[PDB]
Amino acid sequence: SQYQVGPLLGSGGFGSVYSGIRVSDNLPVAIKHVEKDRISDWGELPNGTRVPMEVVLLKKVSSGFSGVIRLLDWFERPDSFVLILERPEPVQDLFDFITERGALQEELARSFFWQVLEAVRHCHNCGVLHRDIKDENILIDLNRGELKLIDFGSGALLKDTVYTDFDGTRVYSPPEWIRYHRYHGRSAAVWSLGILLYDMVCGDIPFEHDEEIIRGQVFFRQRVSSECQHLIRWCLALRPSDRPTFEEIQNHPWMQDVLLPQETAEIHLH
Ligand SMILES: COc1ccc2c(c1CN1CCNCC1)O/C(=C\c1c[nH]c3cccnc13)C2=O
Repeated sequence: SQYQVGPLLGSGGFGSVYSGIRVSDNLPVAIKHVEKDRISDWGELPNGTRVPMEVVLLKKVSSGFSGVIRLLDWFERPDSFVLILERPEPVQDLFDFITERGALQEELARSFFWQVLEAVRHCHNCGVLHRDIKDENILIDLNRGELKLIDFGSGALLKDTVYTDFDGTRVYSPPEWIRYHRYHGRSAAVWSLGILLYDMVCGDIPFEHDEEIIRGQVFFRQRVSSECQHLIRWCLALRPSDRPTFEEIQNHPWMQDVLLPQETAEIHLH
């Protein structure tokens, strides 16, 4: 009764997400219902309370401002958890944005990719690994030109040792996962970021099948500058240790002179 429930925004086997309004101040929110039977990965609060890892991860990153969706509150029900999340308005996810506009001008792709990089750096700094970076999980605040990372439902605490579990998106998953069901956090993130950048500048992902992912041969179907092509192929290095660090990505020549978010909005969104 504390929130006015609006239309369904999306759903899966994990659960369902509704547009909503906080009654007290009319704040736009998203109301995410997570089925207890579909969680798999349980976390624990400091106070000791088994919650979805998603709640743990969001609290670790929901602190000050960033390009990460804020968790405003959460509730437990007999068979589910309910998460109350920030909702920008107007908003569009990157998948829909690219679907409508096609391949993005590199100046726009640079701005978006830079903001995603800053958001992911914030997560890793907070000890959080997202594990499902992709266009569908990136919201665009259309008025402000600001991007926000969503859905930490496949995430994990960041660690320096190998991960053997994965339930993110396969076509964004690295060849070492496909081949050996093993990956390390940062290098796997960088791979998905390579897929994402290709998606931005070409208007579709580079690989569809397992065999393409493990071959790692990148074909460009759109005109893309040599510098951008280089960064993409670097992020998509077959050997994980050959991939760039976040610092190397942001220091790449293609990444220089990024637009401010409001400039990005004024030029590309308005
Ligand atoms: C299958 O649909 C899902 C799954 C997980 C999440 C989710 C949605 C709904 N749509 C999100 C964009 N891509 C299409 C699906 O939304 C989330 C968080 C949100 C926080 N504020 C928002 C505002 C507008 C939409 N979503 C959110 C999620 O974790």
